Amino acid sequence: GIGTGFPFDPHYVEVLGERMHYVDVGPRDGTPVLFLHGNPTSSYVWRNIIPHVAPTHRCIAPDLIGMGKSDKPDLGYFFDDHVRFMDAFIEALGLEEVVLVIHDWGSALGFHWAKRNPERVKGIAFMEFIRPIPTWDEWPEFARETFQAFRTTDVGRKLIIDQNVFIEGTLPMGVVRPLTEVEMDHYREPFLNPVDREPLWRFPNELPIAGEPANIVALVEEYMDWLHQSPVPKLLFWGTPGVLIPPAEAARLAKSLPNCKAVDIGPGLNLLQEDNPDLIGSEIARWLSTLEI
Ligand SMILES: [Cl-]
Repeated sequence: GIGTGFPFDPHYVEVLGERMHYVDVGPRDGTPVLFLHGNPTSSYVWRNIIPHVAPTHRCIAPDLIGMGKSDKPDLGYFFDDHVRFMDAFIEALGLEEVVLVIHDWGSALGFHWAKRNPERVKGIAFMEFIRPIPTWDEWPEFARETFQAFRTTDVGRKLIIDQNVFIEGTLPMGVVRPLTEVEMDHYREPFLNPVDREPLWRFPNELPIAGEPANIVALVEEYMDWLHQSPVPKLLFWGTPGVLIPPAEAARLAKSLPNCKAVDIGPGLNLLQEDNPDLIGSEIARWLSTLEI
């Protein structure tokens, strides 16, 4: 049974006038491993991966501003807002060198930070990550109509904010196995107050699809170009059929990105951590040792 509990003491740090919650376990010395979640999750999504890494490495898993147990100010929650809070979170923890383990919008944060701080990144493990989607054809057919509807103001906000469809519908449809009721309640908990669902709606409207929004496309293109030229060790997890990363794209990146190891997790959609956490956690732990310190 994939574990449903969240046995991590809460930690908080002041970041630009707000508090961010984070997991912090494992030994204090050595290179820390920074786990970055995306939409509509929290550090909860890493709960069954962290235990594989924490014996040998510090594990830091923040909740993005507006999400999880972090503070939820009255922001637009643009990607830019997440960048500012995460930059300040990393500095507030005094993090020097890090290994990144990143997913969905957390991977946009992680790659963008790595591009700007390349000397401080000792490895990146990533999965179902944000890349430019050049045409709506390159978005999975089964979720095309709904994400197109999410990317409207009136219909999209009614779906995501008023009716909480990204939590109640999109999130379970991002996992091959059924999420249990205990798991759904952990994911529901940050968003019981409808006004707090703003990040859940802004995030899909930030996705770089068919050239829009132009500012996000540009940013993502820039860090994908950095990633293609960087020698940083890379570990890419992928599933079948995937959502953001179909198997063919994973196979292409395994050869185009330098020093990149790709791992097939089996059946998977977006939240690969919920379908095969033991493989993801085991492989991260073993790969960390191959980085050799
Ligand atoms: Cl999204």
